[PDB]
Amino acid sequence: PPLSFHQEFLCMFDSGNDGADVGPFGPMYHIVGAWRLTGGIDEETLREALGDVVVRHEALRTSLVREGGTHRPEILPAGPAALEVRDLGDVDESERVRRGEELLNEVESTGLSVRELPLLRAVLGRFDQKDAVLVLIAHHTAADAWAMHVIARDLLNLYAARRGNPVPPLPEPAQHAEFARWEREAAEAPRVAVSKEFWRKRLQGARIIGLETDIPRSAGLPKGTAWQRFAVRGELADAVVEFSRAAKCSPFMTMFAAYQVLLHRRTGELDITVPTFSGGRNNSRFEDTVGSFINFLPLRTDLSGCASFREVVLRTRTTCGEAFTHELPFSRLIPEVPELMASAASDNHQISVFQAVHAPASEGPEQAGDLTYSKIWERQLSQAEGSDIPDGVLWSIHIDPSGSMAGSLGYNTNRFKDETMAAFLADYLDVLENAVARPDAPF
Ligand SMILES: [Cl-]
Ligand code: NA
Ligand code: NA
Repeated sequence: PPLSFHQEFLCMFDSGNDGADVGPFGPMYHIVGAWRLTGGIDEETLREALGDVVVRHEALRTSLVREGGTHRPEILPAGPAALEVRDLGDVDESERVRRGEELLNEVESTGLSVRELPLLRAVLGRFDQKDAVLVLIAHHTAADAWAMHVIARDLLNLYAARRGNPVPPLPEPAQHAEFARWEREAAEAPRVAVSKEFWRKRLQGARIIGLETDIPRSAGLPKGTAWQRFAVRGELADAVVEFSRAAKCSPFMTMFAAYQVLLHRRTGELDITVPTFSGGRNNSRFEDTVGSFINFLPLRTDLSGCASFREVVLRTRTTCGEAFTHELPFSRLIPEVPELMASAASDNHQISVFQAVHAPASEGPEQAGDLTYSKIWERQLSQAEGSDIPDGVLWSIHIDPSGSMAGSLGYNTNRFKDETMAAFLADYLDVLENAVARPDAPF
């Protein structure tokens, strides 16, 4: 079982054995999610189901241990099924959403090693016999956002079946090891050489844009990542969706375009390269597969001579189109363009990423047997010390089918002050509002 291309990418951010258990192979590099559960719960059966879902998915039993400078995967037997339960209190609805968010944040501030099991934990916060919040946490080498959606679906299905309630069969999943194999076969395909030649040309002289940090790398402050949560207001959300529809661009392309406009205004640059993370799940064989598939994907757009926001969005659409056509695993692309990140490691800058969360489509509450479950996307509570960002700034946007959007802005507290990032976020929301309100005005 070799490291995936994604895991190779993470190695590029690994601080090494250095006295500090931090970064992507440390215990804070995890992903958390929360679901509101309506219906009665048998806790013992839910715990058994959690055991079931770890047996089901090898990625959730694949530890990563330091060996000879790198990390060796080893697929282990599932550990003991475990579930923590808390009595959050029989309180009124607004207090429930609030206590749910607090539980989510508290779990995110706890650690979860990759070096031994478990790689998935669960905390169930119950309000009363028929309302609860289920929080899952998984190491982010083992699961991405799409994987967390799969874990929750599988878990509640396996639970329902144990309870003897009607649910459809789960498909047999492909294991992540199978994907690790497949992606290396794909890397030898003839289109690869064609795509490499595309990227060498496209990214000639390109440098990912850096954000100036408040605190230099050399100050050596302890690693931490904070998160500021935001939501795109109904009015603004509706304007973004309508603009995008009419422009024949996705809402993500619009929000990415607005980010480019913001960086142009912040840095003066017109030649703008900003990475996103693609979903990395083009191959539908792996749609029921738990693992971390996402892929660092550089998007270079030339904003020079743009007459309007609309033209920025259209150029973005072009850039996105050719990026996905020629997409390559970043660990294989970067040696072809080896100076692309020269502002990642600089003493006074970090790179930022702007991503859409990739997760299967859902509109409304879902049901498994006698349980209804609804992903909690709207977060408002910021986090002083949460899921780790190895080295940079991350914008993470969830775009709801309903029209609504929930976002997070994460940054390393050893490099940025909260106020700087607060202003950055507020500047972005203002740019976005003005852009879709007057998209054909001079930019
Ligand atoms: Cl993710
Ligand atoms: Na662990
Ligand atoms: Na029943």
